Amino acid sequence: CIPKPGCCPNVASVPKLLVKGGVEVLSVVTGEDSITQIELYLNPRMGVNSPDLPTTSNWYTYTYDLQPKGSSPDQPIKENLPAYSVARVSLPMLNEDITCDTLQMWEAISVKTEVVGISSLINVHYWDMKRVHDYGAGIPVSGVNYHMFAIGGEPLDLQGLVLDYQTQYPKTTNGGPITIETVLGRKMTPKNQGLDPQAKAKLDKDGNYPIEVWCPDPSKNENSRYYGSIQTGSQTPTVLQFSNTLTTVLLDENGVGPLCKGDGLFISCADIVGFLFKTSGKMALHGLPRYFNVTLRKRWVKNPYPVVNLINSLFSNLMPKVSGQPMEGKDNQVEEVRIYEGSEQLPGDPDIVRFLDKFGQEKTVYPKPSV
Amino acid sequence: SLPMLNEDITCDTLQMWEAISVKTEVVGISSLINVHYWDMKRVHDYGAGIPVS
Ligand SMILES: [Ca+2]
Repeated sequence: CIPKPGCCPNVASVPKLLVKGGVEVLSVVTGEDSITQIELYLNPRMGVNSPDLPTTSNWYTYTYDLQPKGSSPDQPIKENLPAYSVARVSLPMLNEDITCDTLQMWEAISVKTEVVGISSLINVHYWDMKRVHDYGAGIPVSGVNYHMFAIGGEPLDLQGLVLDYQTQYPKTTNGGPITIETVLGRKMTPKNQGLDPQAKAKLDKDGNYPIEVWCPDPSKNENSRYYGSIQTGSQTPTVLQFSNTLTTVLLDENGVGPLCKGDGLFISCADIVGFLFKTSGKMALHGLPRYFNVTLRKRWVKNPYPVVNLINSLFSNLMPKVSGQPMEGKDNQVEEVRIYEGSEQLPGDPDIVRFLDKFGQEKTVYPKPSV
Repeated sequence: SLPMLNEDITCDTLQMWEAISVKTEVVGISSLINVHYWDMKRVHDYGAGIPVS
């Protein structure tokens, strides 16, 4: 049975849609040629990081009043330290063909993102906004801007750089920001005003890595694609555009995107929109969330680490350790180690010494007077 | 704890222990006819105790 091709009109071939729903849907088993899109969002984290707090949630997506202290040193509080936002999406397991030593992982192709809530900035009538002049309207949200987002299969690799090492950031006490002092274990040295390779940290928590001190390390982030922007000014205007047609491609120069290690999609973003000028003259930053529509596909890969080496490397650590006399390292208790293979004609010197050159070829040592 | 079993990685299969049938019984049921325990409440005067119920 089949319909008449002439009697029946033809239509286009759009990609077939299997399912549309929430997070509980990713569990669906899909073929090797399937494609996944995830629409999600991240609220900003700028010191006031929770609306559930009964006392101080009036300033969610805001900071407390920013002021220079006036006397060294500086002691800023967490509520004045806006930090990056981050989240992880757990992806389902996939097949593997151990016979060919190849498995398959998720990769990201494209992300469709846009800053949400831009329309809310035209509110020039917040009851405490500083009038630009007498009998006038409010000073629109403007000034400093910082925008970045990062997509990768690993947590984003960061770099530490602070405008002044004299500042003393709050200590990490089971909560609170994490600063270079927390990573190194020492007070910040004036090297940190420049680039210090010692000051590096993976982005592991939300709202705990302030933007003032951390910046994306360009060296290590090879498995992540991050984009940035900034403008600094007293009351310079903020400009933003938005649409749902602009998409961004994440493939590299070699044709691969970020590979989700641990079947986890790592996302990080941060968007400052400007100041909130108050009648008191006091000032405070502000932010607003970000929209993400990451597209994912299935890519086959070859296991780089052969399983056998992992097995022994695993149980050895699990097996009870053995604290014997040192047999490796600086104080090894080993004197000679010889290695034989095959038969050769008898050489003259029985005290001969041979080794392998830096190029892997066989070499015979010519004896020399040891000083 | 049951012992380990064989496996076949090439065919991606292995062995697992399957419980197919179980025979059960309650032990000590006969012990319930003891109506003579030195502190059992008599069912009536000059009578016997109240069986476990
Ligand atoms: Ca590198």
